[PDB]
Amino acid sequence: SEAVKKWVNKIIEENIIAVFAKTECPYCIKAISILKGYNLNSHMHVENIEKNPDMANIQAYLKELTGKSSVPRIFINKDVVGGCDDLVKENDEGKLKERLQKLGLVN
Repeated sequence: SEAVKKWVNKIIEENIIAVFAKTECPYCIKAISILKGYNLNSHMHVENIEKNPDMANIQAYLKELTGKSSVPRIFINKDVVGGCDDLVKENDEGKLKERLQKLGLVN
């Protein structure tokens, strides 16, 4: 499906911080909260891909893009961050703040 791929791409392209999530997903909630803590709300989009008729197609495309089909799946300026554990590693080791600084998102 070119349609599914185009839709996912539009989400990743239009929004500097793009998070694909699902309903009642503790690590999605954790990842999103960490990102919102950097006041990134204005440049964040969260898509619940479980509430979508094409969830499997979306997860498969996310796996083609990132290596995993699980949510959360996180992109920053089209770069793959990965899941919540990846985000926590980057955050703890200073990499996340580095990304955000290069994007003018944090001073």
